Amino acid sequence: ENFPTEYFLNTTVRLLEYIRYRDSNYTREERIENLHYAYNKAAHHFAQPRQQQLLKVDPKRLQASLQTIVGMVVYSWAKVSKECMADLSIHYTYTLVLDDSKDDPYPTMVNYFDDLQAGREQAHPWWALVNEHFPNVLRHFGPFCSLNLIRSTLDFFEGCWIEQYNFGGFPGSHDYPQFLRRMNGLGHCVGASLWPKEQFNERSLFLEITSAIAQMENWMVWVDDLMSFYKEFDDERDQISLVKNYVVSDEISLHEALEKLTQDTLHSSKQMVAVFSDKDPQVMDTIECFMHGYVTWHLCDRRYRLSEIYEKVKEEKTEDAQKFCKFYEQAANVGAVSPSEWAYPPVAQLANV
Amino acid sequence: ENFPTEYFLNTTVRLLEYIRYRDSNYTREERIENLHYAYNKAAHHFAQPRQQQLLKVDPKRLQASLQTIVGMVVYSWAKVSKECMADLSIHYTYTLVLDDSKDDPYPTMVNYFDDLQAGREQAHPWWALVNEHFPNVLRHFGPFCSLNLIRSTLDFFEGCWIEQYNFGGFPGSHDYPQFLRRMNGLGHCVGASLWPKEQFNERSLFLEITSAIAQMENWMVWVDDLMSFYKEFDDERDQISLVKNYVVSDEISLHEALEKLTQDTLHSSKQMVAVFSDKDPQVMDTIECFMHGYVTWHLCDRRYRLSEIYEKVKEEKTEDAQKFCKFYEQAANVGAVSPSEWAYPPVAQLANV
Ligand SMILES: [Mg+2]
Ligand SMILES: [Mg+2]
Ligand SMILES: [Mg+2]
Repeated sequence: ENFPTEYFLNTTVRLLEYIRYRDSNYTREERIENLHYAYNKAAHHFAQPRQQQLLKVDPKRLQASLQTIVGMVVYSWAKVSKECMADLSIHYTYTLVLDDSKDDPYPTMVNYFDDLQAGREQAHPWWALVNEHFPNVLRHFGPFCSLNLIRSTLDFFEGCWIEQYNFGGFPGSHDYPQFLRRMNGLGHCVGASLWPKEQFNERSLFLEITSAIAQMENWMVWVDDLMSFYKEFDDERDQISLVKNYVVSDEISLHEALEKLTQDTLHSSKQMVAVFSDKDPQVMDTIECFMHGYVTWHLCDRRYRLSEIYEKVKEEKTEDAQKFCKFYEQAANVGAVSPSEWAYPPVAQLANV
Repeated sequence: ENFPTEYFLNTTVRLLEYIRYRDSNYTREERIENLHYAYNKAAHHFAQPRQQQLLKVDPKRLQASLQTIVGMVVYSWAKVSKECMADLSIHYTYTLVLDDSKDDPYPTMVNYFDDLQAGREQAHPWWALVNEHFPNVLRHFGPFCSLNLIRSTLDFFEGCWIEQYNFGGFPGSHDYPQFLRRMNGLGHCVGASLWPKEQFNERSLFLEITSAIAQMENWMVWVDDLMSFYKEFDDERDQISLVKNYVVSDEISLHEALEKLTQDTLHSSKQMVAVFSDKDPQVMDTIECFMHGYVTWHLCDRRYRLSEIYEKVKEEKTEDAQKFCKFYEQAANVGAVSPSEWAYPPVAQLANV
C-alpha cells in the first residue's frame, strides 16, 4: 500500500556505492555546452516540415521528450563528441516518441520486407523518418556496433507493437517479463553506441565491447526500472512495467517482484565493476561514466520525481537516508541545470519559422 | 578432457522423462512423404548455379546439412503445409551452413545499412542469397511473425560473428553466456515460424503466439544445448557453447553447468505445459508436436551422433543407460528413416546436370 521508502533507500545507496558513484572532471559549464549543442541540432531537425508532418506527436510532449533525452545522452555518453551526442539524441527521441502511438502496426508492416529489400520507402511513417536519419548515427560507428544499433531498434519497434496490447503475460509465463523488457529496452543500441570508432577500435576491443553490450543491456534496463519504481508506484495508467509483469507472470507479490529487481540490479552492478576494473582504462572510463551519468540523469530529471524522496527524508538521522541525501546533493550539484540555460528556442518556434 | 558420459545420461534421462518423450506426429508413410517433398525442392534450389557460386561450402557438407535440416523441419513443424516445410528447410539450411562456417564478416558488413536502405544487393554473399530467398518463407506468415523471423535471422548473423572469436566471456561476466545463446539461438525465428497464416490468424492469437515465442525461445535452445552436448564437446567450432561458457564466465564446474542447464530446461518444460495446456487446442497441438518432434530429431539425426553413445552404454547396467537406450530405441522406431527413401538425388548431381 505505502511506498517501501526505507527498502528503496537502502537499495539505491547500495547501488551507488557498488558503482563507485563519485565526482568527475565533467564540469557544469561543459555540461551546459553539450546540452545546448545536442538540443540545438535535434531541435532544428524535428522542426523541419517533413519531420513535423510525418511524426505524429503532440508539440508539448515532443518538447519534453527531446529535453529528457538530450539530458540522458549528454550526461551518460560523457566521452563522445558533440556531434555524436546530438545524433544519438535524435535517435533516442525517435524511440521515446514511438511510445505515444496507439496505431496498430499491422497494416503498415504487411510489405515491410519487400519494401526494405527493394529500397522503397517504408509504409509506417516512423520507419520512414528513422531509416532516413539512421546513417547520421551509424557514421559514428564501425560495422559491428552499427549492426547492434540496427537490431536493437528493430527489436524496439516490435516491443512497442506488443505493448499496444497492454499484456503483462499469462500467469505461469515466467519467461515473458524479461523477454518483453529486452525487446523494448534498447540495450544493444545503448551498449554498442558507447564506442564511436573515432575513439575506439572495434576489432581490437571486440571482446570488451561485446561484453559491455551483454552486461550493459541488463544493467541499464534494470537500473531504469528500479529508479522508475517510485514514479510508477501509484501510476494506474502504467500497467505493464517489468515489476508489474513479474507479479502477473510469476504470480508473486509486488514486494517479491521488487526484491527480484533489486537482487538483479545489485548483482549486475557488482559484476560490472568486477569485470571491467582491470581492463583497458578508456573502456572502463566510458562504462563508469555511463553508469554515473545515467544515475545522475534519473536523480535530476523531474520525470522520476526522486526529489520527493529527498524531500521526505532530508532531515532523518538514518544512515541510508543521510547517504541518499548526500548522493542526491552530489547529483544536483552537477546535474541540476535550468532548461533556460540550454533548451531554447522551443521546437515549435523553429517549426513556425 | 573426458566426456561426462555418466552425467550426460543422467540429465538426458531426466529431461525425456519429465517431458514424457513420445513422438506420434506421423505415420511412417507421411514422414517419408514430407521428407522427400521438402528435400526435393530444397535440393533443386541449392543446385542452381547462382546458389552454387555464392554459397561457399564443401558439397559434402551442404548435402549433409540439407538432410539434417529437412529432418528438423519435417519432424518438428508437423502441422504446416509441405510447401512451408520446404521453404523453411531452405532458410534453415542457409543458417546451419553459416552455423559451422568460419569467416570474417567485417569487410562485407561495412556498408550493410546503406546498401539495405538503397536496395542494393548486400556485399556478404550469404546475405545476398538469404535476403533474395526470404520472401518465399515470409509469404507463409502475417506481418508480426515475419518481423520475428527477420530479427532472429539478423541476430543469428551477429551470433556467428561473435563466435568467430572463440570467446567464452570474461570470468565474472555472468550475463554473457545467455546473451550469446539467445543471439545465436534463432529462437524467435523458430517460435514464430510455427504459425503460418494459412492455419493461424496472427491477430486473433496475438497473445498466445507472442507468449509461445517468449517461452519456446529458451526451451528450444536449452534442449539443444543439453542434447547436442555430445557432438559439440570436442568439436573445435563448438568449444564456445552455453555450457562451456557457463564454466568460464560464471567460474563453475562443467558438472554444475550441466545441472544449471537441466534445471532451467525442466522449469521451461513445466511452464510450457502450465501455460498452454488450457489454451486454444490448435496452438497446444503445434507446440506439442514441436517439442516431441524436436527431441526425436536430436536422437535420430547424424549431426548429434547420439547413436555413438547408444553404442557404448547399451550394455551398461546403469539405470540411466537403460532409460536412455529405451528412449533412443523408441525414437529410432519412428524417426530412423533411410536417406535412400527420400534424400535423392544428391544436390551435386542436380548441380552438374
Ligand atoms: Mg550456433
Ligand atoms: Mg552450432
Ligand atoms: Mg548445440
